[PDB]
Amino acid sequence: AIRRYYLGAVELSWDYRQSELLRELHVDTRGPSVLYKKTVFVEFTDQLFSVARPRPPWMGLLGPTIQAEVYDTVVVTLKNMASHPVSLHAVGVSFWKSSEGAEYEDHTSQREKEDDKVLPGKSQTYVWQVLKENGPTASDPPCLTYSYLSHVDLVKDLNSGLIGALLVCREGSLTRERTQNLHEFVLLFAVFDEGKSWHSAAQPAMHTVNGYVNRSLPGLIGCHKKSVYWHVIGMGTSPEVHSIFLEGHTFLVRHHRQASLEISPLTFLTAQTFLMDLGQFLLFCHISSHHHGGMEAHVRVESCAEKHPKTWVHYIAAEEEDWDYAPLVLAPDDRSYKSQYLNNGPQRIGRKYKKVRFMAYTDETFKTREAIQHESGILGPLLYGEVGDTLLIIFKNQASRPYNIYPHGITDVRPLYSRRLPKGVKHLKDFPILPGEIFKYKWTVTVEDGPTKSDPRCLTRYYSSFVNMERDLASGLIGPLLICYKSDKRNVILFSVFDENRSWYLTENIQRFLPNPAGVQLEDPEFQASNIMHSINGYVFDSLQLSVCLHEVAYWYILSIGAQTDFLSVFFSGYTFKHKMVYEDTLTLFPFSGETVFMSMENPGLWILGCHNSDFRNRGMTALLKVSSC
Amino acid sequence: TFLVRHHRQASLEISPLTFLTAQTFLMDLGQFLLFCHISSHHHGGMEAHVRVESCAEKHPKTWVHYIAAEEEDWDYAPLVLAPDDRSYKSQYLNNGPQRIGRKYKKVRFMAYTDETFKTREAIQHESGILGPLLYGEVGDTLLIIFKNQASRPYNIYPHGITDVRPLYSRRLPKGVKHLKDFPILPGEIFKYKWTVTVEDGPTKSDPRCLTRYYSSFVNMERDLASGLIGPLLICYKES
Ligand SMILES: *[C@@H]1O[C@H](CO)[C@@H](O[C@@H]2O[C@H](CO)[C@@H](O[C@@H]3O[C@H](CO[C@H]4O[C@H](CO)[C@@H](O)[C@H](O)[C@@H]4O)[C@@H](O)[C@H](O[C@H]4O[C@H](CO)[C@@H](O)[C@H](O)[C@@H]4O)[C@@H]3O)[C@H](O)[C@H]2NC(C)=O)[C@H](O)[C@H]1NC(C)=O
Ligand SMILES: *[C@@H]1O[C@H](CO)[C@@H](O[C@@H]2O[C@H](CO)[C@@H](O[C@@H]3O[C@H](CO[C@H]4O[C@H](CO)[C@@H](O)[C@H](O)[C@@H]4O)[C@@H](O)[C@H](O[C@H]4O[C@H](CO)[C@@H](O)[C@H](O)[C@@H]4O)[C@@H]3O)[C@H](O)[C@H]2NC(C)=O)[C@H](O)[C@H]1NC(C)=O
Ligand SMILES: [Ca+2]
Ligand SMILES: [Zn+2]
Ligand SMILES: [Zn+2]
Repeated sequence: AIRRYYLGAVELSWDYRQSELLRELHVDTRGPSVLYKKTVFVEFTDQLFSVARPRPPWMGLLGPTIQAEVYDTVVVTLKNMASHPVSLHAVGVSFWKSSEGAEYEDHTSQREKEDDKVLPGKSQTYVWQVLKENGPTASDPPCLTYSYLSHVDLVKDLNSGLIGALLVCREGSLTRERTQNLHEFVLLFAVFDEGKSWHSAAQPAMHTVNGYVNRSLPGLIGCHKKSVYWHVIGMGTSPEVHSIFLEGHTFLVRHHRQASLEISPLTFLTAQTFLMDLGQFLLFCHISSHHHGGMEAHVRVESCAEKHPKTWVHYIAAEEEDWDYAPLVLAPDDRSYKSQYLNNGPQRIGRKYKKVRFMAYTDETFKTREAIQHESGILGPLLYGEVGDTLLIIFKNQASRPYNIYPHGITDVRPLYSRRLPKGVKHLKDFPILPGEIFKYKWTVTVEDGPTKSDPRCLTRYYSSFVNMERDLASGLIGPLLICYKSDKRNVILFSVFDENRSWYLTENIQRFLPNPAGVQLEDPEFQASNIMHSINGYVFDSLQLSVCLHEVAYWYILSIGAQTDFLSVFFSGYTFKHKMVYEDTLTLFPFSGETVFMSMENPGLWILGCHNSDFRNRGMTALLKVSSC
Repeated sequence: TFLVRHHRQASLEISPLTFLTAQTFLMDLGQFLLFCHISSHHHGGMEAHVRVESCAEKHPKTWVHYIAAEEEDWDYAPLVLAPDDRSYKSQYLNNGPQRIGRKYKKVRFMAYTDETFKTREAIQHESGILGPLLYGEVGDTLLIIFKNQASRPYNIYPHGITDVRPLYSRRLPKGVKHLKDFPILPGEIFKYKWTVTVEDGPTKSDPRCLTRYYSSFVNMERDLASGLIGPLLICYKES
């Protein structure tokens, strides 16, 4: 029907960590530091605006979360009690330009510019219509995730805290079904720039979930063997992206099995997550800045009241190896780029570096390697398993440091004979394997691990070493893993900036490749530039070269995994490929996320496999792909 | 499981002034019923909860069995050994005014050869009534393709193995707290993955194999009484 909401821009002091500075956002009737001045949306219950409704602890600075279903009119009343002017712009629903809330040259009456910018002390009704075409489209979820926000100075209004959730829903908002069994929650992945808010206009970038930083944020509880539905809003006033993982868990956005959850300002998702594991799981942003960290927040699950598989055996070894990214085929020059990065210089390792990597072997002897195929370059062996199959990973460490082999995207991994982790260890992916030793891993592919009838027949995933995620990956430990449903040359591409300055072996390479190992400046910022190899599979600059038969109708499992922090927009110079049931011609990949694009080779030149993000291209990140007939 | 003296024990056998030090090890978060299991539900105050909680700081075979719950006429005494009778024998095994006697119709577990359940694997005299011998060393997996074929909804679940999920999925079909009490219907088939882990197996100090059993659990009492029972060994690696 009709829906009345009373909001009110309230100024508050906020430290991003203590849910107790929320109580000040209540209302009348009648250390340790940091603390910033902010302003938020608070509900009220009267039009007198003397009755607050309490801020739920888990919402943080989020606004009161207005809901209406289709055909409902929404009446909302701002009251600007903040130092500054505010507004109330809705995304997702109909207005009339006086219940809009942004000012521009719209050739409208001066009272149709009261919505546009309300003033301190003042107040303003708004009227939003949920039209018949405002709603779910059937193939969407029962509710759509949107947002109101103050809209007089978008940079300041967002960074000050004026945002809240807004859910247009089908008919049957009120239907009721699973009383807090199926939990909905609002997750506002947002970067509040406390330096670019109405306050002090040298300050800091807060990377928050609902306004909390470091694993604060009470209240994210979920009933055990049931689903939880996240309503997702990204937010910021600069670009920035976030990869949002949940430990032990995959999401379900559209009707796809998302494992990454890829977000940017004003991304609006409804993701579903089935919970089948008691305990605590970390919801966090995987971008290697930890400046993009701080977006961490615990998620407790608790228990509330009321054609026959194959087993794949693998003998993988972490073993060290001279490796060069320009495999003595790249003719150099003397100017720069491919000469600073490659080309053994006086203060430059050049192009040959000591790496460690996963390698296949035929039996437990580890005394004969296996096939190779040089297309899949630095990569470890290719690991496959349809839903229902087990993977037996007999892993020997033949290198110096302790290393590891853990799957990303398999959930049910444990040692082969017992479910009991060893020694003092709390989780296998922390449990290091000392040089010389074997460990036997069992990777069990369940159904919630893989394709959903609506996404590919093979989800592209990686494995790697986790005793030191970042540096082990740098050092060369990475491998493709496919997780299919129920046949090809195979085709795996991995865009990997290999930050050799993190490589455990940089110390060895420094000695074994500079002529001045004695006198080396480890912080010459182009010396370290000389060691970021912007690599496709193994090789920088067109050293990689794919040969596919003309007409060979392919299948490309691509991944962006490496020192990267920016999303890689990625192309095949000549072709289009079939992605998520449509064709595209750019495939965007956030860090640590792989996609499967199905391609048919038919026009027949020699093209260029490359990113799109120019300043990566000019530092190597380029393959070749020649097609011709046969 | 309980570890006592140095043996994996499933129950604690106790009685007036019995004294033990048993230790157990907690891999699954949750709440589990500690309880005395004697058929006489009076024995049924001995029931306490234990909550477990996070705190602070050669190659293993896969065995495949096609098993059917299915009804048959069961004979308790198919061997002509009657005469001896100034001693009870008559009462339990004669027909007339109000004795079924000795041929009761029961339902058993019965091993078949494939998903078709149209042909039976090898029976064997001596184990009569009890379902097929289900072996499994530490590390192995048992695929229990189960098909019903009876006149009540039954089920098959092993006491002995911790890790018994459905095959393929790890999540249970309906508002099902537990695969143990979830029933199987018309002649539906369910496919289970029993995985024998170390903490199910013997302990150096006890035998190569240790003796367990499976049964329908939709109603433990009357199902087992109808005859849904069969043996499960759990053993160690390297007539
Ligand atoms: C959630 O957790 C993360 C990660 O731990 C925190 O991120 C840290 O951010 C702080 C800065 O905000 C850093 O750690 C601390 O930095 C302070 C110094 O850095 C700033 O300090 C002055 C303050 O005037 C600024 O002008 C200057 O430009 C710097 O930016 C210190 O106050 C801290 O104390 C240390 O300083 C000296 C050591 O010589 C001693 O007095 C102390 O012994 C102590 O060591 C500390 O260094 C750092 O950037 C981040 N930490 C890490 C590990 O990366 C978030 O702040 C946190 N969220 C909270 C707290 O809400
Ligand atoms: C823990 O467990 C359960 C709860 O889950 C409870 O068990 C039953 O509790 C009910 C009461 O809530 C009992 O029912 C009544 O018991 C009365 C006491 O007699 C008992 O004591 C003798 C002692 O030898 C037993 O042999 C006997 O069988 C009884 O168990 C009876 O007087 C009641 O009889 C009914 O029928 C007669 C016959 O016509 C009527 O005249 C009566 O008016 C009445 O209607 C009734 O049976 C039940 O017996 C309990 N079960 C058992 C197995 O004991 C526990 O109470 C609970 N709490 C504890 C143990 O503290
Ligand atoms: Ca307007
Ligand atoms: Zn981030
Ligand atoms: Zn008892």
